[PDB]
Amino acid sequence: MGRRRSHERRDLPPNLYIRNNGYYCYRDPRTGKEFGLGRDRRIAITEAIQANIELFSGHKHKPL
DNA sequence: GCAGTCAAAATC
DNA sequence: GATTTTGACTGC
Repeated sequence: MGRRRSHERRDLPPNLYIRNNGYYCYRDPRTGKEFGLGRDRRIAITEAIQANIELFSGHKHKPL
């Protein structure tokens, strides 16, 4: 794709990126657009991580 | 200089 | 069309 991995995304969860103004944002998988989360790193990241838990509700596939 | 959203490019 | 992460843009 255009951007696979970045330095800021190294500390961010999936569906969450940081802008140039130090503001984080959550991208929706329905359209790819997003909204401002928070200017804190552990805050915006923690928020996107929770949503990822629900988004990951489906994963168990007969693991061993 | 913050606050909040959509486009850019490249892939499958 | 989907995705994935960064860039640009507007308003005060």
